[PDB]
Amino acid sequence: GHSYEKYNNWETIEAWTKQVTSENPDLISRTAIGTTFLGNNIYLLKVGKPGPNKPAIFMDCGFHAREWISHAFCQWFVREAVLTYGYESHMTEFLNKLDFYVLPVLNIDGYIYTWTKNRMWRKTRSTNAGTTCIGTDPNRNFDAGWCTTGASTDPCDETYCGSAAESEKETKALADFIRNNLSSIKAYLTIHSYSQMILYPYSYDYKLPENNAELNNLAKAAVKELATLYGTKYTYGPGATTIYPAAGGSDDWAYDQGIKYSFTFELRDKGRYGFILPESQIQATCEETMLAIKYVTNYVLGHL
Ligand SMILES: CC(C)[C@H](NS(=O)(=O)CCc1ccccc1)P(=O)(O)C[C@H](C(=O)O)c1cccc(CN)c1
Ligand SMILES: [Zn+2]
Repeated sequence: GHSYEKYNNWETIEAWTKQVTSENPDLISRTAIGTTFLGNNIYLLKVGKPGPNKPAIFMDCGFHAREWISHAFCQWFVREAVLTYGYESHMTEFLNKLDFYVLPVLNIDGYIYTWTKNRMWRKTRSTNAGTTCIGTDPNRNFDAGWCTTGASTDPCDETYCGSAAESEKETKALADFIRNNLSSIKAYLTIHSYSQMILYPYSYDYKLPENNAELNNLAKAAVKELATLYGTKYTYGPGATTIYPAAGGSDDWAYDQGIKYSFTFELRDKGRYGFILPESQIQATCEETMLAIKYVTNYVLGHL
């Protein structure tokens, strides 16, 4: 049984992806872009008014298994899109002019693991050689200054960068989809928790992005928009200095491919509850995050 105000297990999220597609068959289509190490289907939703060669915004949730408010947000976002499309000017224009690619859970194997054995698991669940330790950090597994800084070469560590860039089937699947659609994808948004930040490149080096000016200004505006609702305070900036260095991230990789609007969101809270954010806070967190996402969508649309 699914709720937008509770955390749902994978079986339920998987059924939800099929359910929401069947109820909105002319607004939403569903695809599997690959399978996890354990063989689960990695689903991607395409949301928008059907039309030839539209630009798109790409958003994923659930890179990291324990960051449950991330998964909850992609679901919240899709419902908001559907509920307001057709009679809210902004969202109606949004889905008229572009598509959203929503990947509700990337790291499905880990998510199941956090529901069944260890709530605090982070990584994938693939096997490693030379050690009994399991898993690779998906946000260390992309071809962006891979394993050069901010990652561990130790497979027992939480930031293990993997056997090689895109060693993980999940990261390969995501990377492969985006490569094929680099033409249409105009923005990349990846949702994490916690610590209340908006990050943009770079994380694999203290080097600043070409349009560092444009991105810093957009993030500043986004966090101001988000705080309007509940006063929630976000910080923002290039990844390496705003949080810490972390090579192999999907946002840096997205930006180096030609996606000049690439952001990582870190949602509530700032550590009081951390990854175990109370379900009573799901709605508030999602509502305010929507304001930032919509602000970014409006901008990308305008400068498209
Ligand atoms: C709480 C939140 C800040 C997460 N950090 S974490 O779970 O403590 C990372 C694991 C860890 C734990 C202890 C010591 C070293 C690493 P995150 O996992 O969502 C941060 C994210 C990452 O580490 O992949 C991150 C950090 C820096 C830059 C970017 C943008 N690519 C993204
Ligand atoms: Zn994370």
